[PDB]
Amino acid sequence: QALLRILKETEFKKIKVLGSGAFGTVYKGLWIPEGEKVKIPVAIKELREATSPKANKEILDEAYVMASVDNPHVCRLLGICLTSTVQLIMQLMPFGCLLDYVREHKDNIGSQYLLNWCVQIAKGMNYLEDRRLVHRDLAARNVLVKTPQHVKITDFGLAKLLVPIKWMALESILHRIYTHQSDVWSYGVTVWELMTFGSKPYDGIPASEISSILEKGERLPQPPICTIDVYMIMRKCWMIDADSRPKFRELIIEFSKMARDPQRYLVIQGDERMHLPSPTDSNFYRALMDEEDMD
Amino acid sequence: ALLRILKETEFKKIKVLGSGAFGTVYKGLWIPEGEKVKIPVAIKELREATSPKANKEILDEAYVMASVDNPHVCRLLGICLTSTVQLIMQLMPFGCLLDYVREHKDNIGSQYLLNWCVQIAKGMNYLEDRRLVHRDLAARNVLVKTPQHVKITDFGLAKLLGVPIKWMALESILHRIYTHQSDVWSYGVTVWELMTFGSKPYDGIPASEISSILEKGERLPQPPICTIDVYMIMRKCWMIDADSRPKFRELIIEFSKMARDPQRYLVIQGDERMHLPSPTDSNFYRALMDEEDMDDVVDA
Ligand SMILES: Nc1ncnc2c1ncn2[C@@H]1O[C@H](COP(=O)(O)OP(=O)(O)NP(=O)(O)O)[C@@H](O)[C@H]1O
Ligand SMILES: Nc1ncnc2c1ncn2[C@@H]1O[C@H](COP(=O)(O)OP(=O)(O)NP(=O)(O)O)[C@@H](O)[C@H]1O
Ligand SMILES: O=C1c2ccccc2Nc2ccc(F)cc2N1Cc1ccccc1
Ligand SMILES: O=C1c2ccccc2Nc2ccc(F)cc2N1Cc1ccccc1
Ligand SMILES: [Mg+2]
Ligand SMILES: [Mg+2]
Repeated sequence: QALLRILKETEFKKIKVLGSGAFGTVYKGLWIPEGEKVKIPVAIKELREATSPKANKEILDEAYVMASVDNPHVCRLLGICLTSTVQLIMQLMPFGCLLDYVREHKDNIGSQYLLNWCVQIAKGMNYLEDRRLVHRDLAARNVLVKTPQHVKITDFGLAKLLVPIKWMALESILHRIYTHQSDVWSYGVTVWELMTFGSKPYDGIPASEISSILEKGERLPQPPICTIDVYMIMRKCWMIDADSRPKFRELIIEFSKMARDPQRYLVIQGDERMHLPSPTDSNFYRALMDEEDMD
Repeated sequence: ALLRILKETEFKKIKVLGSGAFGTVYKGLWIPEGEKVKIPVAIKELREATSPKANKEILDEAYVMASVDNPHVCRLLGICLTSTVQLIMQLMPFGCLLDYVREHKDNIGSQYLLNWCVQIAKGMNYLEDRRLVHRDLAARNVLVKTPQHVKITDFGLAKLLGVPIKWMALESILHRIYTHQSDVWSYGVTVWELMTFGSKPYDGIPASEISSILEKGERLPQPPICTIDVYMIMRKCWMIDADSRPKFRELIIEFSKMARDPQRYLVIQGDERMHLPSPTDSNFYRALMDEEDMDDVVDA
């Protein structure tokens, strides 16, 4: 509705490449409101290839859906520009994606942060399930860091408009089946990424051979910091039978309980020197970079 | 809790935005320790106060400014007392409302002007609830977060440290009395600034002559776009009897009433296309730079 803004190409500018994925390239950009002098930082995603205006109508229809999400842990699509190559606008996250964040702060991340991130990602996916929106490309690279205390899911629904083998449920690899329960499989891999501080899953195994090892019962290994309870949640996300996997609602509760006693469920060297920010640092971050309400 | 104490090594001044009577404001960057991000901030290096102040006294006063909670009042965010007194607040890329109205002279619709009057009155009424006297209210001390959302700034600076004769109530000029009712006078001048698109009040008249012309009953003239209804509000703000002036609570009500029929109370050429932004453009502004939501815009 009024949730998605249609932008003129003349009101924004690319200033820096942030990266590229399977579906396009993301830029740091500036929005210049017409008739104003200000330059507002934004993220711009230029799709991999140019689309006909017939295809644009379909891109537009789904863009309205993605612009309609309202949840503190889900990124909302903000605008679109229907140039020959479609350009999409969302809020710029200066901290980048959670995968890069955990790699940059490897070891230096306390159990309180890791478990809270699992809670927040589960909340965002539970919301998407409520909307009947299947992500299809959940991974640590598609969780953005708004502040170190507040992460948000991005890039949902993109994959079905326009293949991350090592994050997909077996049935998605074999039969192109994508459901909320196959998203749960990808959730488990995302948690594994966090708990290993950004390790590549199935490192050294060709993607063409992942489905065979999954059929034989092979799974991602137990991260060194994960207790039996944390790793069992992850293993349950990877059950062959999709209906045997946990619900995102169940995951919220499980990780919330664990986050109330983090040192019991993650064993991290020097965890006693790491910290969840002080109310002083929490208020400062919010006023500067995060004024949306959240738990 | 509310006021962050900063190390000088976690922020840097980048550019002067301007200076007033109380210090210099910079566009700056906050660099969280152990992080790689650089977050734009506003940094104000205060000049020296005319009275001696201990570090604790400065901190105690800063905490009061950090404790305000209202959508139309800027909150002090951080402080660094090593070098000079340096304060950190949110950077407003649109700048102050005075510069904004001058920059969009004759291009501003009645809904914007009247809603700004509502929002400033709301912020001042909150400050009055907290017993905080501004002493330096003016269009330059209303900041634009978005064109739809303005916020009062720089309250309390004048009493912490050491000029704005043309914005001060008569009792402030003559006897240095500063109250919430003298703030109402300055509010009246601020409204006059907006309605004249940023004209200098008493232009070409020395400040030494302001009290004389006020005592003789002369006031700032009626802005061309103002109906008498709006101009009467300004005149009431400038009554010699301080207790006779409107209360900020009354100003909220009156200007909110006018904003429900904006073209009835302001006469602006081409006013019909200068409406408040569409729900599409409001959501875009809010998501990008104003997640505080509460624009507080009463609409025709
Ligand atoms: N809103 C954003 N703010 C800041 N950085 C972003 C934003 N969106 C994406 N990025 C980054 O831009 C780069 C490109 O992301 P993207 O194009 O989605 O590829 P990807 O997420 O790594 N792989 P995939 O999404 O599965 O195709 C990544 O480094 C992201 O972390
Ligand atoms: N938070 C802010 N974000 C952006 N610009 C700001 C901010 N605070 C102040 N400024 C601007 O920085 C300049 C310096 O402001 P300031 O030092 O308060 O002088 P002044 O407000 O014009 N006069 P006065 O406050 O009465 O002494 C002005 O151009 C302001 O508009
Ligand atoms: O590409 C997309 C995107 C495009 C079309 C349909 C769904 C999509 N999924 C999505 C969901 C929420 C969000 F907030 C951003 C996206 N994005 C990523 C994006 C968009 C603009 C700028 C940078 C990145
Ligand atoms: O100086 C001050 C300020 C300093 C001391 C006491 C009161 C003060 N009043 C005030 C109130 C709210 C606000 F949000 C900012 C201020 N400011 C202005 C400022 C601070 C940091 C950077 C730029 C400008
Ligand atoms: Mg992505
Ligand atoms: Mg000022």
